[PDB]
Amino acid sequence: MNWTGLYTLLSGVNRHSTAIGRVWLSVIFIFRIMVLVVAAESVWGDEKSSFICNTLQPGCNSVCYDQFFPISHVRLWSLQLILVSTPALLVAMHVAHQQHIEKKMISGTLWWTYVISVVFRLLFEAVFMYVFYLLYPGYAMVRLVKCDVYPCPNTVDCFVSRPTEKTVFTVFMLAASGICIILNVAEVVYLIIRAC
Amino acid sequence: MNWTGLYTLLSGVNRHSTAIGRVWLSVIFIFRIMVLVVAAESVWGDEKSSFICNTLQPGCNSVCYDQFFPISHVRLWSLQLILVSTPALLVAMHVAHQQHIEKKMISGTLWWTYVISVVFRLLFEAVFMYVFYLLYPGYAMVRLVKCDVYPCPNTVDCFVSRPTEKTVFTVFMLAASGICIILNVAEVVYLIIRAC
Amino acid sequence: MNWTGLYTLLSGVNRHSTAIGRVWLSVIFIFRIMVLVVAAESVWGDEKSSFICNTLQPGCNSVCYDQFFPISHVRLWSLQLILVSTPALLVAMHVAHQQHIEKKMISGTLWWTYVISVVFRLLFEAVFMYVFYLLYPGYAMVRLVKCDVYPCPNTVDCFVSRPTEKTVFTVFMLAASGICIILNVAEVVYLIIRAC
Amino acid sequence: MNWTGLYTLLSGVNRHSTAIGRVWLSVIFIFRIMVLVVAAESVWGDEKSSFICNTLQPGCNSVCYDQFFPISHVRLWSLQLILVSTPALLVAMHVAHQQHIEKKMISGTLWWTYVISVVFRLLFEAVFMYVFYLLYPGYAMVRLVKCDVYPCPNTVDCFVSRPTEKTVFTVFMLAASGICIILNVAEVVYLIIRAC
Amino acid sequence: MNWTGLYTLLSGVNRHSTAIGRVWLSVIFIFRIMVLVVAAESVWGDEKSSFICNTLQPGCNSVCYDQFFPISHVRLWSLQLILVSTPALLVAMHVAHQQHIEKKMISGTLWWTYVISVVFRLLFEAVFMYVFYLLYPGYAMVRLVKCDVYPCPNTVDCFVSRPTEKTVFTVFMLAASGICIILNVAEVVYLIIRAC
Amino acid sequence: MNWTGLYTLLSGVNRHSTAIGRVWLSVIFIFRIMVLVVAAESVWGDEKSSFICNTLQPGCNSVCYDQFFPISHVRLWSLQLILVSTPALLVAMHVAHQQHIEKKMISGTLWWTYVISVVFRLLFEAVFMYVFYLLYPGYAMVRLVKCDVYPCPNTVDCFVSRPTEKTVFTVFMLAASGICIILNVAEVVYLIIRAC
Ligand SMILES: CCCCCCCC/C=C\CCCCCCCC(=O)O[C@@H](COC(=O)CCCCCCCCCCCCCCC)COP(=O)([O-])OCC[N+](C)(C)C
Ligand SMILES: CCCCCCCC/C=C\CCCCCCCC(=O)O[C@@H](COC(=O)CCCCCCCCCCCCCCC)COP(=O)([O-])OCC[N+](C)(C)C
Ligand SMILES: CCCCCCCC/C=C\CCCCCCCC(=O)O[C@@H](COC(=O)CCCCCCCCCCCCCCC)COP(=O)([O-])OCC[N+](C)(C)C
Ligand SMILES: CCCCCCCC/C=C\CCCCCCCC(=O)O[C@@H](COC(=O)CCCCCCCCCCCCCCC)COP(=O)([O-])OCC[N+](C)(C)C
Ligand SMILES: CCCCCCCC/C=C\CCCCCCCC(=O)O[C@@H](COC(=O)CCCCCCCCCCCCCCC)COP(=O)([O-])OCC[N+](C)(C)C
Ligand SMILES: CCCCCCCC/C=C\CCCCCCCC(=O)O[C@@H](COC(=O)CCCCCCCCCCCCCCC)COP(=O)([O-])OCC[N+](C)(C)C
Ligand SMILES: CC(C)CCC[C@@H](C)[C@H]1CC[C@H]2[C@@H]3CC=C4C[C@@H](O)CC[C@]4(C)[C@H]3CC[C@]12C
Ligand SMILES: CC(C)CCC[C@@H](C)[C@H]1CC[C@H]2[C@@H]3CC=C4C[C@@H](O)CC[C@]4(C)[C@H]3CC[C@]12C
Ligand SMILES: CC(C)CCC[C@@H](C)[C@H]1CC[C@H]2[C@@H]3CC=C4C[C@@H](O)CC[C@]4(C)[C@H]3CC[C@]12C
Ligand SMILES: CC(C)CCC[C@@H](C)[C@H]1CC[C@H]2[C@@H]3CC=C4C[C@@H](O)CC[C@]4(C)[C@H]3CC[C@]12C
Ligand SMILES: CC(C)CCC[C@@H](C)[C@H]1CC[C@H]2[C@@H]3CC=C4C[C@@H](O)CC[C@]4(C)[C@H]3CC[C@]12C
Ligand SMILES: CC(C)CCC[C@@H](C)[C@H]1CC[C@H]2[C@@H]3CC=C4C[C@@H](O)CC[C@]4(C)[C@H]3CC[C@]12C
Repeated sequence: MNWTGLYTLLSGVNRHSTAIGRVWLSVIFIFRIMVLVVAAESVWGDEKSSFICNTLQPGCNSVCYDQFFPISHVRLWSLQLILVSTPALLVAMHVAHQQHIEKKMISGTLWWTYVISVVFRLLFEAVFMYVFYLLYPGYAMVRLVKCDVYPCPNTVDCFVSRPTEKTVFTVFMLAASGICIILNVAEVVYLIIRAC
Repeated sequence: MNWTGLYTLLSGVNRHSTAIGRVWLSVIFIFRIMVLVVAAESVWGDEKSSFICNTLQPGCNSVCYDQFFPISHVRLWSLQLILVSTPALLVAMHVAHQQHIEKKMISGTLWWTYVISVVFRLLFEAVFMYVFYLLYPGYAMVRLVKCDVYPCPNTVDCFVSRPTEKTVFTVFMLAASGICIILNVAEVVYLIIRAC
Repeated sequence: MNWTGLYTLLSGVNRHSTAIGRVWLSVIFIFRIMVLVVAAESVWGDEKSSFICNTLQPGCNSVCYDQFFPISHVRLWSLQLILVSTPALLVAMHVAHQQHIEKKMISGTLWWTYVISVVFRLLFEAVFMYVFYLLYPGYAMVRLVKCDVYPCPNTVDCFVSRPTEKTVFTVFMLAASGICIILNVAEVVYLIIRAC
Repeated sequence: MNWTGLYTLLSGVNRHSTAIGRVWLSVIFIFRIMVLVVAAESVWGDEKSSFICNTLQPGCNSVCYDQFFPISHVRLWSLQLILVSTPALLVAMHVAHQQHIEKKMISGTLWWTYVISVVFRLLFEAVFMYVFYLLYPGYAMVRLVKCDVYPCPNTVDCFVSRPTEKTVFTVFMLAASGICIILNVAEVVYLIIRAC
Repeated sequence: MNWTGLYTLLSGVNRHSTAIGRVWLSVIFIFRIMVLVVAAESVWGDEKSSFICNTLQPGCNSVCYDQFFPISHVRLWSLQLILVSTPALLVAMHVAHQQHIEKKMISGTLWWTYVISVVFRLLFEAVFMYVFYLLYPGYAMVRLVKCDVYPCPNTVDCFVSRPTEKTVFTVFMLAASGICIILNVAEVVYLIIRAC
Repeated sequence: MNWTGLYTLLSGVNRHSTAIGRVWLSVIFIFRIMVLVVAAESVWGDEKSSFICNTLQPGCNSVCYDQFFPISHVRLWSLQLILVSTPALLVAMHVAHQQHIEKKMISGTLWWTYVISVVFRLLFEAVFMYVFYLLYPGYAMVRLVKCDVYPCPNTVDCFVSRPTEKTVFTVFMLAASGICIILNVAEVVYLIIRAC
């Protein structure tokens, strides 16, 4: 493994991306992948097993955990990464297909599809940011929550596992997503300006 | 690892597949594999260990879990992926075998076997969709289930683990399967139209 | 990794195998390996930890589990795969050795050893099918078993984990083994017919 | 894998780094990675599961663990490694991009960006050292802690897991970080002296 | 990965080994490695956690398990494999060193060192077989054991986990070791006969 | 992977090491790595979870385990391996750097740095042997220990997990370390004798 191969793999074979989406976006993507890898198994490993409520009612822990955590942060970020990386994979596959068909026997089409893929990537980033805002208002996570879902009688106190570490990693991931959004907007603006 | 090698591996050495089954089907397959990888161990890891029923009867948890989950969603999707990818593997092996035998010493046969493999892939997709509909009517998963299987006395309340996250991943996987079905039908129609 | 390398590795360097044992047997072997990988850790992971009996007698769970599951299905299938793949490994090593010794300085010997290896593979398949029939009569697995082994007093009710999913995977593996047996018999018959 | 490839990968393709940041910094980075790998899963694997307090109050263990360990040492060191390695990754990607753009169709710019990246690496090292000092004053870790956080009544005695082994690994990691800081300062001074 | 590379790696670069130690010994070594891999984590994974004794005395389970299992079968077989494979590694390293020193600037020495390594391998096999016989007389493993070690009062009944599956794997490993011993003796005899 | 590449990687590109540190030291290093890999997860996996004391005092198990095992044998051996392998890594990186700088545009310096690295390796081996002697006097490990650390009242009996298997692996690792020390001393003596 060399740098001239890793850089080519990350950037794809596309020849229209500038240094914003070729040197900086790949680094932020690697940063997000590494943070998700080092945080998924350890911090969020025992989010449900150590989630306890102050009650004797059977089945209250599971219903309260599902009520307060419809989908954990780790899985939300994994889905966000997959959806954000899908258009880049599509562009790389399209470039490879065009190269194959021209070998066995265009610039504007590649430029347009790259612009469309960057727009879709920005849209996915914004959609996942909005979903995270809807599900979990506020970056901070609290230690104690009040759960009144059936079958729990009245309201019970349930305790979250590692609120502070999860808050730190949430801040990191949200900052990375914001940087990605800014870089995508800058890339779109730069391409439009240079094309005109 | 380069893009011109990954694309060749995903598309095989077949020269009859169009851009529908060469650029889009491979991307959807990668998407399904990644979602299954990020959801199998985490979301469905403790589906049975944290499945509890409100009873003192020994052995009621296991019989109720088997009654309500004959085969978990993760294993159903893994089997679906294996069966769907089997015809592509067969086509790739047949192409390699034909290349080997012509090297040590046809187009219509390859075209027909590719069409048959795509038809079988579509059939497997439809069969697994129908099986999922039969076993689990409705995408949504409920928190509480009523289990009256022996040895549980009368009817007991059993609680499912992470209904909402499993519902989200079920929606994702079903949408991906539907997209695969549509793409396979489009590929078959395109091949038939172009052949005539 | 390319297709022309994977196909060569799976088929070996043998030049006597026809398309039955070169295109179809390898695919079925890959199918069995993938099914075993996706079923070994998940379905059979907690076969003993969640095996409970309705008694207060210490040590009854372990003796009952050993009585009813002398060797689990996953380990039986792993041993079957290893024993079935051993003759192919022997043939590949013999071909490599012959190539090496002819390089540093025959067809009938290779043909005979390939026929013998296919016969041994068929014999191993049949032996493991018969062993599975002896140990576990019937593909279906029951939820409740009656265990009267010492030290359990009288007869106790013990509950198996995931009978239905294990039944489904047993059906899959038995069908794959039967297909392998049929393909091996067809390969032997084809070789004998073509040699005469 | 050979030495001339591993050395090139670790040093990047940059031609301005001297032997301080090319022979010694890479070795210390490998040392830190290996220590973190051998200490993360074993020593810090059960930091929360075996963290017990001398009370009957539900939820006191989790709140006390979060109070005394806002973010564990392993995750702090992983984040420190990622942030420290980010500027080197940026420099390598920039060098690859410059090589690509000069191939498809400068020294001062590379020198300045390398100096800036080394300065940022030193700044990140210092910031993480200061954060570790703020969160955990003193290298030594105590066996018993006094926790008076809600809902724990009055003050409870909580017991930390493996204080001595964690102290040893903390000493190792802090010494490695100090060596990295000294090497970065020496590299900056050497570059400035040689440039003038 | 091809067959001509795997065969060369398994056989080393030694030019004195015949087909007994080049085609058959490597296959048996691969068989032993695969069986150990598929049996180490599953069958022997919970040998101590599910080892229970019929007593209320604290610490009796651990002392009884250590009394009856001084070193588990899996670790004994792993050590046996490592010690048996050490002389082959030494021979390969010596051949590589001789090739390097002759490149930068004998047959009898290589023949003698290969014979000595085969003798040492046979000696290690015999020693480990004798150790296994001393520690565990008889291939069969019993469900119930009588433990009278301090602090257990009088004699307690302790129950072993999966006696039958462990017996099956013990039979497999002992048969493989016996085959290895026979092949090593045959190789030594063949070399001595051909040398004279 | 071939032997001529593995041997080159293990020996580095250094041209001053004799057969003692090129054929035998690498084999012993591989032996130690393999033993540590096969013993770390299995034997020492549950050293603390199954460490129980005969008392009702909360938190006595953790304090007693930390008192009697300040740092486990596995982590001590891992740190010893890392520290022993550090000078070899430094020498390899220095050789690669010298090759790079001579390519883009000495024997005594390489000889001296190799001698210094071997001396440092011997010093690290001796230091870790002395540390192991200080922490754990005697190779044998006892089943029962007497713990009188706060908060345990008076003196309690605590039971160690797998004393005999840990004793066996301790003997193996200590013998390997002694062999490494002897080989390093022999290498230093041989180099000094041949240089004069
Ligand atoms: C389904 C699960 C997915 C999970 C998410 C994965 C996401 C991220 C994962 C992966 C992204 C890729 C990472 C490495 C990229 C570098 C490639 C490279 O430099 O290639 C170059 C060198 O490389 C080689 O010659 C060897 C290539 C080895 C790549 C890694 C192999 C698999 C790693 C498995 C890891 C297992 C652990 C992974 C997790 C279990 C190409 O060779 P070259 O000589 O340059 O070519 C000719 C030269 N010329 C072009 C000038 C003519
Ligand atoms: C049984 C369990 C199965 C599980 C499901 C697996 C399903 C998915 C898994 C795998 C699908 C394949 C993934 C990688 C595909 C890219 C290949 C590629 O680009 O090859 C190219 C580069 O590549 C190389 O030179 C190195 C090839 C490394 C591939 C990965 C090695 C194993 C990874 C193990 C991962 C471990 C973790 C996996 C999970 C434990 C080919 O080389 P080239 O130089 O281009 O060729 C000559 C050039 N010319 C042709 C122009 C003349
Ligand atoms: C002990 C445990 C065993 C478990 C059961 C294993 C059973 C199944 C496992 C393995 C079976 C083999 C799988 C891959 C086969 C494809 C090989 C191939 O295509 O080679 C080709 C390309 O390939 C390369 O250049 C790179 C080869 C990488 C192969 C994978 C590396 C290890 C994966 C580790 C995975 C880790 C996870 C595994 C589980 C932990 C050969 O190269 P080429 O350029 O074509 O050659 C020259 C070209 N010419 C010939 C035309 C002149
Ligand atoms: C997302 C998770 C990240 C975790 C943190 C990772 C951080 C650290 C990880 C990785 C850093 C890299 C480690 C190896 C670097 C050596 C490369 C090398 O020497 O290349 C050379 C040889 O190499 C080859 O030909 C094969 C390259 C294989 C590299 C490893 C493959 C993936 C390993 C997966 C590991 C799985 C386990 C990992 C953990 C799951 C290049 O080839 P060459 O012939 O020299 O080139 C032509 C020669 N010429 C230039 C003179 C013309
Ligand atoms: C410390 C833990 C140890 C555990 C015990 C291990 C014991 C057993 C383990 C390993 C034994 C070796 C297994 C593979 C051997 C095949 C090699 C081969 O065919 O090479 C050939 C092809 O190969 C390649 O080009 C790629 C080589 C990839 C080998 C696997 C990489 C690492 C797998 C990691 C696995 C991860 C999972 C492992 C467990 C975590 C050589 O190339 P070639 O083109 O033929 O050369 C030039 C051609 N010419 C010579 C004609 C001129
Ligand atoms: C951070 C965690 C660290 C843990 C401790 C690690 C310590 C030990 C680990 C690693 C030490 C190295 C082991 C293999 C060494 C053999 C290399 C070799 O023979 O190269 C040769 C062949 O090789 C190839 O062509 C492929 C190289 C694959 C090496 C393994 C890849 C990553 C394995 C990942 C394993 C995953 C599991 C690991 C654990 C998760 C070089 O190629 P060549 O064709 O000879 O070169 C040209 C020929 N010529 C020179 C004559 C011109
Ligand atoms: C500018 C940024 C966003 C570019 C990022 C490139 C991403 C999207 C690309 C680069 C290399 C790609 C990987 C290359 C190879 C494989 C192996 C295959 O079996 C599954 C997909 C997977 C794992 C790809 C996923 C997508 C991937 C990570
Ligand atoms: C158009 C779409 C459906 C094409 C998808 C291609 C799929 C079916 C192919 C492409 C590469 C293939 C893999 C290549 C190599 C191996 C290693 C082998 O030991 C097991 C099978 C396995 C893991 C193959 C499984 C099938 C596979 C994933
Ligand atoms: C026609 C069908 C049955 C052919 C199947 C081929 C099988 C038997 C062959 C093809 C490739 C082989 C593998 C190639 C390389 C290795 C790595 C080695 O360290 C252990 C054995 C192992 C894992 C081999 C096991 C046997 C294997 C899987
Ligand atoms: C002077 C010192 C600091 C140099 C250290 C070099 C570091 C920063 C470089 C060298 C090789 C790099 C790795 C090379 C390849 C990959 C695979 C990719 O999928 C994720 C990033 C990752 C894992 C890189 C991370 C950063 C890395 C480890
Ligand atoms: C005739 C029979 C006994 C020959 C068997 C060959 C054995 C002893 C050889 C062949 C290939 C070798 C392996 C090749 C590469 C490595 C990687 C290295 O980092 C650790 C050692 C290890 C894992 C070797 C161990 C010994 C090994 C498995
Ligand atoms: C004579 C004896 C002591 C020589 C032993 C050589 C040792 C020290 C060398 C040989 C090959 C080296 C490895 C080669 C590649 C890597 C990958 C890198 O990402 C981390 C370091 C690591 C894992 C190296 C560690 C040190 C290493 C194992």
